[PDB]
Amino acid sequence: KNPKSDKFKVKRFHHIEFWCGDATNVARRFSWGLGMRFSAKSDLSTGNMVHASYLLTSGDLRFLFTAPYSPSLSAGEIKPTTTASIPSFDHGSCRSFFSSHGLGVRAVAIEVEDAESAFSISVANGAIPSSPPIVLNEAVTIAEVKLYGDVVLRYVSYKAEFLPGFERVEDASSFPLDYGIRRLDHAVGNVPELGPALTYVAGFTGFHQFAEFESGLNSAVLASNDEMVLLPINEPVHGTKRKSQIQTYLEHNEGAGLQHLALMSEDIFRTLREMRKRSSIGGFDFMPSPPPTYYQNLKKRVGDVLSDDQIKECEELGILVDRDDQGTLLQIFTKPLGDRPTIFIEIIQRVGCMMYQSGGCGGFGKGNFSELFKSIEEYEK
Amino acid sequence: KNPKSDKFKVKRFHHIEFWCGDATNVARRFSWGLGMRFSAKSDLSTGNMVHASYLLTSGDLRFLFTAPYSPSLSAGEIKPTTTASIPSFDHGSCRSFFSSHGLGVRAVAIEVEDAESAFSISVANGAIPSSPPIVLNEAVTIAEVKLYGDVVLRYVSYKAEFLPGFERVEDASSFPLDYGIRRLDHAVGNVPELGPALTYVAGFTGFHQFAEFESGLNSAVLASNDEMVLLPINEPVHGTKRKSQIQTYLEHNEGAGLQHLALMSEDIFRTLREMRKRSSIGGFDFMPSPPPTYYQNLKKRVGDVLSDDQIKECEELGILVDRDDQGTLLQIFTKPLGDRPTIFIEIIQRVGCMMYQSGGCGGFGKGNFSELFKSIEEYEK
Ligand SMILES: O=C1CCCC(O)=C1C(=O)c1nc(Cl)c(Cl)c(NCc2ccc(Cl)cc2)c1Cl
Ligand SMILES: O=C1CCCC(O)=C1C(=O)c1nc(Cl)c(Cl)c(NCc2ccc(Cl)cc2)c1Cl
Ligand SMILES: [Co+2]
Ligand SMILES: [Co+2]
Repeated sequence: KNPKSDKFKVKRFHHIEFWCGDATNVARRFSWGLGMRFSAKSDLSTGNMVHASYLLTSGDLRFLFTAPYSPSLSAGEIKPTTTASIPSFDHGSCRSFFSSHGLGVRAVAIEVEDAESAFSISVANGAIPSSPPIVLNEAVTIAEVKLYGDVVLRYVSYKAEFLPGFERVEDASSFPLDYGIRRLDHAVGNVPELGPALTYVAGFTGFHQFAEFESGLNSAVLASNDEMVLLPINEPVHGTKRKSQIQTYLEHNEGAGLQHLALMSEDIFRTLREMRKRSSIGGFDFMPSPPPTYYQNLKKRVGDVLSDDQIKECEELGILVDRDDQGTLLQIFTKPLGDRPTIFIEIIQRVGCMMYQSGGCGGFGKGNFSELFKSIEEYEK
Repeated sequence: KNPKSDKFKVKRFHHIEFWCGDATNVARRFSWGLGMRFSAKSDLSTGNMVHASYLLTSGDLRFLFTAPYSPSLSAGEIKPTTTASIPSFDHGSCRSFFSSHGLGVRAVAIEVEDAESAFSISVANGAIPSSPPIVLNEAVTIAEVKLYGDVVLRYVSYKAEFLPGFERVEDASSFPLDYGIRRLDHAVGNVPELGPALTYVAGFTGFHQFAEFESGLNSAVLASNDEMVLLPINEPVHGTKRKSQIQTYLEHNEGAGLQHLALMSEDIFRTLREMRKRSSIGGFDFMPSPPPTYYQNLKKRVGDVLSDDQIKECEELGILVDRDDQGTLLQIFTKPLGDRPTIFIEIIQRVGCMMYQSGGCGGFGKGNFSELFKSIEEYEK
């Protein structure tokens, strides 16, 4: 059931912003590891004395990496005279965030019709304001409200190229890497208590619960009207034999925050071949593959969607497969992106639900919790 | 003149330690950019609840990348019960260093006969103590004194594998990259005042001035007995037309610190081909090449050391060449390693002074200051 209750007009995911200690090194690592091109910058070379910000793009996916300079470079500025291109940025907030949480997502940014209206309606409906609407060069409006922990939901609206004051990167510095990633599918938060987190976010957005369908967690998914903005949230389940990985996250992250970004690929086999080639030469590692038990049982579950060749190809690459009543989900998880066992990435591809493809086709992998387990009965095999 | 006045027995450079916000992303970037292998780790997976530390090696060169975890993970420990593998590490010092200076070198580590003696003799001769000698698993002794700014000179001595509590990285995670880099040749500091810095360091080490031979700086080089540990120091020259790049460093770094690491290659042409291939796909950028004027004048200066083919090969790769009275220096500089215009890397190869090659053969490039200038008379050509 989709009541289409959005309290303001939401379009799509726009960008994800990581707060870093050194934006250059994280951005270069991510560019090589994920096959994203350097597309825009805002830094000393563009007159920004406040923060260094580098944008990576792959298809529609935009990753922004930002770090503070010495405050001394901008100590004479005030907000009316700032050279920062992102006016919500604050040196102290960014250093506090990074020392508390380590490398991670500060902003989940969605494009909206009118960022000033979205902010006003959000706060009127319970959103905790984080940064008020500011109009950038009479062209772009940006506003921020708290989402969970120290993560903000960022509204961006365009009258009519990333943000004013960002410069397009020169082609010599912009190598056209591409491993097939095309857009952000969903962004997932970990919280101590799911109920209060859902009531808060659904309260100020009007996002509705996206329907799903005893290891670690309870979750629920909030969705915009066309279900293209998807925001799952997890809480830990305590008292289990194996300690909840949500609780481990909360401990190492110093509380709630963004757990994973799921990135849609136009060809998950090519994406995984390319990413795995680079795992040990600067890119990303992947979680341990499920046993061949798992793939020996995939024929009985998705043998009508994937050929015998394509399922064995899944086993080469360690890809997981799940199915709901509308479509099929191919998915795989990286190891944590940084020092702490906190944020990681999911690569996904969805098949089915063609009308364009409707959002969330195939779900989020809930059936794989039982199936992985089942599959680990190989120790008795 | 080499008075061989070392106040304690010094062997060679041992490692360089970077203090980072996220050690994983810097280490992976550096590994790919410089062709260094992941060789050892100390982190949560090895029981270290305090800091994440990753070691990269190429030949004899050792780069260590360290970042703090949340203090909460280790809040119950005391120094007698610490799980840190580097006992000098302190969360507050590391966060303070990184917020002040950005990504950069915290420790220049040299191997000595007896780290406890080196510490005691150093401090008896004016060294400011930073971390007292500590014996690690009755096998390794480590001690630290202040060098300049917040950089420490670290003494390491071995009774008889990097440090106790570090684990060798599994071969699957350890790809054998190698672009030809083999050892640290010299490590250079920038200070506001050269005189007091030299008197201090030469005062507690007994290092002697290594002989050299109006753009930016004055410098001098301190050297151990066999001149294999080489520590140049620069100060700005004020009142010039072009602002001193040493002063720019001091401003962006929030004071004195390490300016560059010079890494010896066994084949600088191969190293530069390999590094430049990767500049735009996650590796390192290089400073702008000198004009073809410069290479059109290299035949008259080093045409007896490099063939016409090898000099044109220098012009392809942007390599600089200098010569003193003992040998020839091939050198090239990266752009800054991180967000701030502070630390960068030099790649070098030295030819001559064979007896083994004596240290500092060919100097440090002082003649290239005049020659670059001269060469930029092409705007009138
Ligand atoms: O869990 C949910 C519920 C909310 C919706 C959502 O999108 C997801 C997933 O995407 C998902 N689904 C599956 Cl089936 C598994 Cl097994 C997952 N975690 C494995 C994993 C654990 C730790 C590390 Cl460090 C890396 C990987 C994840 Cl995170
Ligand atoms: O200067 C000294 C004197 C002390 C001994 C020493 O080892 C060096 C050099 O190695 C050196 N020699 C030369 Cl000839 C040049 Cl032009 C240099 N700087 C260019 C450069 C400037 C800014 C950035 Cl960001 C990158 C590069 C350097 Cl740093
Ligand atoms: Co997911
Ligand atoms: Co040098």
